[PDB]
Amino acid sequence: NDPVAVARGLAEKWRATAVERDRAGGSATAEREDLRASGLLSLLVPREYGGWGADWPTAIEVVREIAAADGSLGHLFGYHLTNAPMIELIGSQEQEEHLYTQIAQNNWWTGNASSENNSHVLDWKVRATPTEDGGYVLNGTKHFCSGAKGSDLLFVFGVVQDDSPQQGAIIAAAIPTSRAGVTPNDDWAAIGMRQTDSGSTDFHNVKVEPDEVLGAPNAFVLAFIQSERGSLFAPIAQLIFANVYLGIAHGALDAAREYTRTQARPWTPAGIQQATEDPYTIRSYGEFTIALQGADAAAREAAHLLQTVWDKGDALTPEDRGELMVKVSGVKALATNAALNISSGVFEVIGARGTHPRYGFDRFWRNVRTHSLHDPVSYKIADVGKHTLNGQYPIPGFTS
Amino acid sequence: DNDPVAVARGLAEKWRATAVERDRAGGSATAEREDLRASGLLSLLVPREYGGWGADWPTAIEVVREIAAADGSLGHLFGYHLTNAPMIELIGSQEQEEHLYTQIAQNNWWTGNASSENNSHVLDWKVRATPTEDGGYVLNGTKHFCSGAKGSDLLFVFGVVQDDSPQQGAIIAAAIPTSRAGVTPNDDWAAIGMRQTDSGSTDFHNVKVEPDEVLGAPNAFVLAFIQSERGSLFAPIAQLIFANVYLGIAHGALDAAREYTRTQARPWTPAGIQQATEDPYTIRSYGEFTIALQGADAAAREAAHLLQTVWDKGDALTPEDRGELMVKVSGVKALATNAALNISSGVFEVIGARGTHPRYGFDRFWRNVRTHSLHDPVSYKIADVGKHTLNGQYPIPGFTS
Amino acid sequence: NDPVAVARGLAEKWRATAVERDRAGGSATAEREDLRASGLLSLLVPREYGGWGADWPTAIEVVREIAAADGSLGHLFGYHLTNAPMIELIGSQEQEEHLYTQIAQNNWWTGNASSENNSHVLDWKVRATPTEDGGYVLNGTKHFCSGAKGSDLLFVFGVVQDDSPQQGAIIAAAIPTSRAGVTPNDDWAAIGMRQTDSGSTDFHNVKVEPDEVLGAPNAFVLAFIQSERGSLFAPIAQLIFANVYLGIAHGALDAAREYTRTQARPWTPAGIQQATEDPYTIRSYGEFTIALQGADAAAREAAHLLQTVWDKGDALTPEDRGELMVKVSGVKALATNAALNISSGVFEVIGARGTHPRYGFDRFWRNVRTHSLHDPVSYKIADVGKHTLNGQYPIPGFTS
Amino acid sequence: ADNDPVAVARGLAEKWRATAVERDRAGGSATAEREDLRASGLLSLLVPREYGGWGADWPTAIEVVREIAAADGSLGHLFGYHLTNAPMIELIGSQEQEEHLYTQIAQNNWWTGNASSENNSHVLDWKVRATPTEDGGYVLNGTKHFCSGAKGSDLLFVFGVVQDDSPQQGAIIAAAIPTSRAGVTPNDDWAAIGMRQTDSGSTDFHNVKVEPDEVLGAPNAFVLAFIQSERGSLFAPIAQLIFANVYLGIAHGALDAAREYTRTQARPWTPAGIQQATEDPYTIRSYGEFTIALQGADAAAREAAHLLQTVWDKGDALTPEDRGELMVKVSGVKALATNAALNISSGVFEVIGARGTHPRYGFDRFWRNVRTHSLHDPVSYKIADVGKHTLNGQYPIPGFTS
Ligand SMILES: Cc1cc2nc3c(=O)[nH]c(=O)nc-3n(C[C@H](O)[C@H](O)[C@H](O)COP(=O)(O)O)c2cc1C
Ligand SMILES: Cc1cc2nc3c(=O)[nH]c(=O)nc-3n(C[C@H](O)[C@H](O)[C@H](O)COP(=O)(O)O)c2cc1C
Repeated sequence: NDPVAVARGLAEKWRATAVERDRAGGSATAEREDLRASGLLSLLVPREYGGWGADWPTAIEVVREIAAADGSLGHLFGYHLTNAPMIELIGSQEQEEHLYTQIAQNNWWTGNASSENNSHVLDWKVRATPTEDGGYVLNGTKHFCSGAKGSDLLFVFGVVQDDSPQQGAIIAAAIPTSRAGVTPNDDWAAIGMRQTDSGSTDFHNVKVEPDEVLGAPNAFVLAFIQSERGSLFAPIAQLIFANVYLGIAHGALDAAREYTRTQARPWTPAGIQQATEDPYTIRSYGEFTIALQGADAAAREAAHLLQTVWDKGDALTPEDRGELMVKVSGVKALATNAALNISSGVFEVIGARGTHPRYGFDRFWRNVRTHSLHDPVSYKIADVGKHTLNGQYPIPGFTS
Repeated sequence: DNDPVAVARGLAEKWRATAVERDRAGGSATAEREDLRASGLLSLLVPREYGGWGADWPTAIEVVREIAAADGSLGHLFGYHLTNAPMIELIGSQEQEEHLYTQIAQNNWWTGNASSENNSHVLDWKVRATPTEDGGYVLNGTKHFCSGAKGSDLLFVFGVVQDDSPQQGAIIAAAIPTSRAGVTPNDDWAAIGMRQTDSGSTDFHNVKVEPDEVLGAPNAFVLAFIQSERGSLFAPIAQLIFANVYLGIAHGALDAAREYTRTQARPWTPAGIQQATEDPYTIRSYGEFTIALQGADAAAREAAHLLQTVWDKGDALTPEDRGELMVKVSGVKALATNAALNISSGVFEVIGARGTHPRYGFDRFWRNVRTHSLHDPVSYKIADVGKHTLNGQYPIPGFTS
Repeated sequence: NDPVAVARGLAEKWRATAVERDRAGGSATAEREDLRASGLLSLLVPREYGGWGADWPTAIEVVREIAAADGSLGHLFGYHLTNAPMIELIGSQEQEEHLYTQIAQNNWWTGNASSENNSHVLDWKVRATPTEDGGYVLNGTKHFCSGAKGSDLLFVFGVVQDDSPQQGAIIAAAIPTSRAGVTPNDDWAAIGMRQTDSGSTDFHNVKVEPDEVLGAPNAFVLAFIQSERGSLFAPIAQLIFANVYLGIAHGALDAAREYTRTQARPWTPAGIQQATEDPYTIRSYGEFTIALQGADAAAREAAHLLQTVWDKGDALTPEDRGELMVKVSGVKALATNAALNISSGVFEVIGARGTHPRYGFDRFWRNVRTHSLHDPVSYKIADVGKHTLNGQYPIPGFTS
Repeated sequence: ADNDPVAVARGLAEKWRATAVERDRAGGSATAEREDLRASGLLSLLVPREYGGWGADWPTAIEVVREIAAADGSLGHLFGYHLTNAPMIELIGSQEQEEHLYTQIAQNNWWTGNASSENNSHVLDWKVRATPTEDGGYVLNGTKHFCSGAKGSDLLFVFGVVQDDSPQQGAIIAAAIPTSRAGVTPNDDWAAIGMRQTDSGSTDFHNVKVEPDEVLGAPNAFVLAFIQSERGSLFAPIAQLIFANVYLGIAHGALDAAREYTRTQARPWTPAGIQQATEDPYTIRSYGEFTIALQGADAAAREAAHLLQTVWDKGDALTPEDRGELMVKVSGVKALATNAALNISSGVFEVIGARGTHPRYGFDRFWRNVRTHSLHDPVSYKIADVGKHTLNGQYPIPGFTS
């Protein structure tokens, strides 16, 4: 029983309500529950801890299949898969055994509260006072809490800010979402990705136990500067995002295809008698498929490289991580423009009647248009040209 | 010497405050329709001798563009209204022209149409038209797609004589009161964009058309298309309005993008960037958006002068004049569609992830353009130009070319 | 042992005279003898018959390495590699044994005076009269004959055009180029691909012996309609052309990169200090590499699909061939659009002084601008579009 | 003078189109064509009538450039540059230089060339030294490198950099001197993939005297004029708009040639059941996109031409706003012309086909011509200038190219 077959089954059912749920917005609890019951939430967990133990390429095909049915869910399951690796990326051998196992057998959803909204991306303003026993008390509020609402395990981030020399000490921690003080709000709203629960989360004196703290204080920053296994964060995240777009593009293409075949009318002023026999429609579809062909092929090739580097572990070099990031940055560019182009252009061949909300054909674009702004594609493109021309690798961070 | 453009700039700014709410709510925008009535711009294209502004096509288009930038739906609704009355000059009589123009101007009337089904065979048009001995007609049927029928004062309707007669298959053009017995404009329009265009159905139940309300002979439009006479300006006029409605929306999207970048946008600090307004790639994008519009606008404006030149020739216009005009308009339609789609979508790249929030409503510009750009296939506008360039062919005159 | 390393050595040697040989035109005769002496000519002939027995991906990477250094040499070697397979495609076992060994132990060049891609069967110049012994005699002048001049074994097509019951039948033959009446002219000239020797070739009462005829009369046309193993010609030929274009694209890009780092000057009116630190040059380089990334990944996937359908033998179904042709039809389009974009856009970052003939930078564009017109990329695109939308497979022929 | 200059240009364009192929492949100087231009009287096209000129407006002069450019990219460039050279005398020179030189140009029908750009570390780094002399003039030493028209010209517009123990140190001097002046050696060393007959070679200056009254304006007059956005700062808008129209001419040339081949030589793709080349729906689409791209680019260009005229007729009354706005428009036109000309000159081959790659048609000359000159200055910073204006209201830094 492979997880791609299970992913396909869930997709079939979610296409019926895709239009309903997209317009409605809000949380998609019913669908999130169906994903729990499938058991795909422990897809990247090894079999030793009651997981599927799937490789990255296999896991990506599952993400692509979910994303085609619904970009929000594809993104929800996407960010979910990126969260758990943080334990084995920086956390201890004790935390790895405990946290992976309890995710697997409880079928826990995972969310995170990392990015905020103040001066700029690199200006995180939530406190974390170090208690005498070792723990930390989180004070403040986040704004882009990807999938935090309705989740079980929350991968939170914070900063130490006081007179003591610990300024910009980035703490990571995985706590249960039922902890006192935490409040993931129902204020998420965007043009697309409407059911991705990327809202705010207020922290009113939320405690973090010694075992819940992931790695040393400012551990991620050290791994980024040294280009160690922790710096694989961005390469992993950015490939899943890219594959979510390509998924949405495939769904948009598949949805248009069937419409053209059964609903679209030929333009009779031009002497056309069949919509599927229109030369320019035929050309439009060729153009879309070929843009996906190129992008998908780059994506799958990049997935195998991620797996190769993943298998090395701590033995990975800056050269390995750099090249991978440049390739993934290249796939991010291809995915974005191919998804934006297809999701918009698909309307040309559908026609005027296809702007009726009952089809919801603009949901593909709205989903891609929204999440493509997560990080600027211009600098993904810029980071590749820097490598091409000067061999310069991207500075490791949360996105690069 | 009152300024038609400045009046439009006053409405836009008033609507700018409520622009986002209207888009999300949808339905009909009766409050905005009344503001345009009270401004008097509804008589923009009416000759001064009848009480209108007496404005030319270029000035008229500038007022349309300005309104379209504030609101895509209202720009289209006003835009389409302006093309309705000219129909009277194209095929109607001198009597009817003096009469119906005066009533529109002096009474500040909105106009709508239940006119052409441009991709349906004439015998499959829903509006049937039975003749009478006095010369009039009785209309029966439900038109699936109208333009501004709801809330209009005067309605320009096409019916087809689908009964055994010499008239069998003829298209009848009529201008009747919207409150004529049997006329029921439905509020059943629904789309991702152009939500307040009131482009729903309109039912006709034994609607009588009087002899003096019938515009020209039976099938006068189709006869005019075949001969490239004054009636064949229908497609050029309409297609050009649409193009400028698209260009208006893109300026709106570009204006709104700009203002967000200056006040709200944050600098990508991972790339050592201090200010959002000084980002090399953001600045490039704005250059490209402006450059693409620069080219489309300049072509549009050239086409309006050409439209005016052909308009001024009256009935003595030639198949060459009309043919060349439609080629230019076809080109502008393509330039407008491509630029508007690019800019209304591309603007998001410089705004940022926070700009996707409903309270800004930045996707309305795209939804409006993406929707109405499907009115007729841009691929064939492009092909008609290429057929002219390569083979010297002029488009076959009709409702959309 | 390693044919790619041998090619790198040839490219190394040729890159000193690349500029001059493009300018001069004519035959690349010295470089054609470097190719023979290397042994690469029998690359796609099985070990057992004297060749390298190389598989399709490997042979493609040799084409790419050659095409990168010189576009004419990439084409000429690429097309030669498609000629010999013709024997085991439509010919018998005895001829496969006889001809392959001859080609191998002699290290023969092959040319072609084969198909006319835009001509109705009863309009082809080269006509074949049936002889009493079972052979044919050719008469006419074919105008596009790549590699005919200087080749050892010529692949010639002829049509029977008379009152015979075998009217309009395409005869495929393999004869020595020195055969009486075979006169490959020295009349090729073009903006690019100047040294591909694709001039006309005259046939005047040229005898083709019974055993030199490949298969039955009209054996290719039959193979096409049935989608037999003979119909692999198009996907093979097309995929090689696609990899030639990408090779040339990599050539231009590597040459641009060298100039940008060594010669290019910074635009100081904007305040730029180094040409490598120019944001838009960096962007330009990202977009070129990104376009290549997608096109290359897609190309590679198609070589593995080619190998799979090649290894199936006669058990290949119309479906396999159809799916492969659509994939390669996409690849052909990506290679065309990427190569023309990069080889022209590369001038943007190079600058005015780089237009001097001594760099010869325009040769990359001229080469791909020339051969991209071999068959129309518009109908490559439409065939992909027809498959996507209507499940229709391309019409089996010499180009599709 | 009294006739329509665009009609005269068309006559010259017709005559040159019969030898365009051979002169492109041969390269070198187009001496016979340059002489055709001299004899036509069009070199005094922008000179006022009071000094013996044609007194044409900027839109008309630009139409002449476009018409010449469609026939021959190199001749369009050459005439275009000549039309940008002359204005410099009134832009920064005195009343007497205006009357004297313009009259000489009209009466003698002088070709003009320039010697301004160099081959140093970057385009602002100039090493052609100018030593002052106690009569007010200067002495020039060094080598210029992109000297379009310098060879065979009668009047050479040269830019020097002052070397002196004074405040004049590092000041830029503009001068108009006879090309035959002792020391000045225009070289015959111009080679390029395109613009092959523009004679943009090197020019050596060996103890070249620049007499006091041949100096145009005070020391650093251009640099001052740029900073103040005064009438002298119209150089960039004028030159850049002319270049854009050279590219558009060439684009039209490419499309016209393509069209005629498509109609006469091209064959239909018979595997797709296409009957005639002109009926192919994708060929039709291609020509439509070519025409559409040029429709927009040409209209933009014409708009900018009228705006230049407007600004030009204000004289000294022009403001930094007027100048900066004008330059924004032209920078946009430069971009539209660049990418339209490139896209069409290359794209035209898809509808022409393989047999049209033969050198006897010389079909790649349009692209090679555009591809070459499009690199005069970077289109990325024309686009960026427009972005700075749109986003922040900022006007371009006045210089020789912006
Ligand atoms: C560089 C180049 C190489 C070519 N090589 C061959 C060849 O080896 N065999 C062949 O039959 N045709 C060859 N052709 C011919 C093309 O198939 C032909 O140009 C096209 O199908 C029809 O040409 P047209 O579009 O000019 O009518 C070649 C064409 C070019 C431009
Ligand atoms: C065809 C052509 C003609 C040119 N003509 C001139 C000229 O007449 N005067 C001049 O100062 N520069 C001329 N230039 C040069 C530009 O002003 C600029 O210095 C040059 O393109 C920058 O060189 P780079 O790109 O190698 O840095 C010309 C360039 C080209 C390609």
